[PDB]
Amino acid sequence: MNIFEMLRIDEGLRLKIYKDTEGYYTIGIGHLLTKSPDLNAAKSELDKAIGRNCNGVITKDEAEKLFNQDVDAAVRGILRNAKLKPVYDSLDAVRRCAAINQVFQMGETGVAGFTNSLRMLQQKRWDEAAVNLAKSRWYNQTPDRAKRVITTFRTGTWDAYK
Ligand SMILES: Cc1ccc(Cl)cc1O
Repeated sequence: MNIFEMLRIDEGLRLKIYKDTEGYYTIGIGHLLTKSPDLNAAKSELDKAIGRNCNGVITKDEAEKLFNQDVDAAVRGILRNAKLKPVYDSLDAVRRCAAINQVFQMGETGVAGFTNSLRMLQQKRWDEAAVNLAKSRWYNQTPDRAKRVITTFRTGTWDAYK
């Protein structure tokens, strides 16, 4: 297991524009195109991201290319964030994957609501952190995925991903 395999499980792979769990146009392995309800705006974002006229469809290679860009940018964002970097750098590599996963899903603005969880994770109070993480819109809206990510934070193992 690694961050790519982990996010591939959690996000799936779809080659045509679809709506994510929040109703937002998306493609590939959880590549958000836009929060706009306008499908045309989404198609324009897709063409911009791929560099050709896609008419709402991409190939697996193209999906994986966006995925690599998206995972990388997520990590680099964490490292630039004064609130996130110290927590991230305190963690072992398996737990760092859980961190990347959560940021990939909800963005840094999403993880801003997790200040108390962050503190417990930095303190390595793993069961306490796991309890606090589940007290969230995140958990309630995507409980099966959040359970997997939280187990990863709690144990530092890949048990939740088989
Ligand atoms: C919970 C959590 C901790 C540390 C980082 Cl870097 C991200 C997270 O989404």
